[PDB]
Amino acid sequence: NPNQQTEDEWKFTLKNAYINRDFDNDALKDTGSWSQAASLFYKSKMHDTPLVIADKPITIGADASVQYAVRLSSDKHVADTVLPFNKETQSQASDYLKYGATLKLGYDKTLLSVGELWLDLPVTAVDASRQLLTSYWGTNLKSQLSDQLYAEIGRVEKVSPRNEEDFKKFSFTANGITKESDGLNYIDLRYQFTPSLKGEYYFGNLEDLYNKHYVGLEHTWKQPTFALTSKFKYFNAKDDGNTFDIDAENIGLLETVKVKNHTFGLGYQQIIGESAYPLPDGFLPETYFINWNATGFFKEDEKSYHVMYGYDFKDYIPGLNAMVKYVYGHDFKAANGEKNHETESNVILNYAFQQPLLKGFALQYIRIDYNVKHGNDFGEDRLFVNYTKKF
Ligand SMILES: CCCCCCCCOCCOCCOCCOCCO
Ligand SMILES: [Ca+2]
Ligand SMILES: [Ca+2]
Repeated sequence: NPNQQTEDEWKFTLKNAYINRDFDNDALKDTGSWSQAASLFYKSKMHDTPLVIADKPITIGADASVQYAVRLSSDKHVADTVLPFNKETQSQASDYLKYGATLKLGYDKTLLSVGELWLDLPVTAVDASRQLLTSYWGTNLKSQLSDQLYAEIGRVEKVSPRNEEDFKKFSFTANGITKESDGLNYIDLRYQFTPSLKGEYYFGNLEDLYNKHYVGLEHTWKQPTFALTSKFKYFNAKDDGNTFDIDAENIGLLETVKVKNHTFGLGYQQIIGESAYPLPDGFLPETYFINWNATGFFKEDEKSYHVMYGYDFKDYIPGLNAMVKYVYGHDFKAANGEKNHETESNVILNYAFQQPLLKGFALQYIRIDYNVKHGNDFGEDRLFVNYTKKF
């Protein structure tokens, strides 16, 4: 619950990150970097003030963060989407620094936060896919209004993307023209219908860009020998006032089964309307899609078919797991108006080291292969050496 932290929590991390996107076509330029980062995250316990109102204290705390990465590879003079890029000089940054702080005020099962926010929502999610992590600046209010109903409202004025140093306004870009928003006003509601069924409704008013509705329902069927996870997801995006002609729905179904150490998933997604499904500038991923991945399958009219196989190797090699995903998308058009289709495969290998000497170290390798009938084919490698210590 939201006003419930009794102890300070610190997190120290290290990340050595190699990302390489290689276009099949020789005419295009390969992107990426090699970087080393160090970071520290602090979250205070909630402290009892001397004001008690109906047997509950008013509470105060604070949070703060700092993240720092150095580029190690040589300058490719093209954007990678990992580290900042100076577009004028055409230079990848040689290093970048993020920091933030947050004021907290709590009462009973409510927590008001002002400053840096780590959001885990539609539009504003966790983005840990590259080097440093996206955060947000604004005010929000969270409450466990009952055993079954959780609510949260907020106004988010600024975003600091994963590859940038500063907090800036949200924006949307089309046809090489950029417009900014004064803010995102949102509500998110999470209802536990039964032990096996829950739902989420979200509404986001991204001022002067677009308004977004999301309904998510998730059911978990537990059996003696397997567990089946069913998800239905509905998104609706429409422009706020005018400027863009955003007109899109994204409907999705995912079914995932865990048996002993195996995982198998199938999904389907469809985009409907007169536009592609929109994402804000600055690579903000939509993590509540059934399968957020490298390319997204969110193009206008696009239907996609998703398959997933996973093995957790704890019985042969502890700390090792692997996951393979394959998506095919069709019924969208290229820019020339020609019928298009595309595929994306992912391979994800995780190894957490088990020797006590090496506690908190892990390795991760990610392989992406994208292909498209009209467009640019590529292969991407991502290799991470991670260290995490929690105290
Ligand atoms: C196959 C395409 C269907 C599209 C229709 C959308 C609705 C899907 O909602 C899934 C909800 O399933 C929950 C079933 O209720 C069981 C309640 O819990 C059982 C024991 O507590
Ligand atoms: Ca190449
Ligand atoms: Ca191609």
